[PDB]
Amino acid sequence: DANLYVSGLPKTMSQKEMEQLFSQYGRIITSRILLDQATGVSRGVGFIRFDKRIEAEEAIKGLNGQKPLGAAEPITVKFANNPSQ
Repeated sequence: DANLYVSGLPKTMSQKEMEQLFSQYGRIITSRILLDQATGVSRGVGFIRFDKRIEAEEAIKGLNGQKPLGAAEPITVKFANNPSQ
């Protein structure tokens, strides 16, 4: 599977806003930003499932930003270990 896990996103991170950012890297399959504050929890992260793992790898490099000790403010699009993989 070629899923993605970009955490440390701003509140302006929209689901489709994340789909156009990774869509330009390669036709994405299913994308969405995990961040809720009413019926779940405020995640702030955003996953991205590319069709091929090479599309999520080459992109994870052209998008990933950085993450200091307080990893949470900056961006970090790293493969999602996925708790069900």
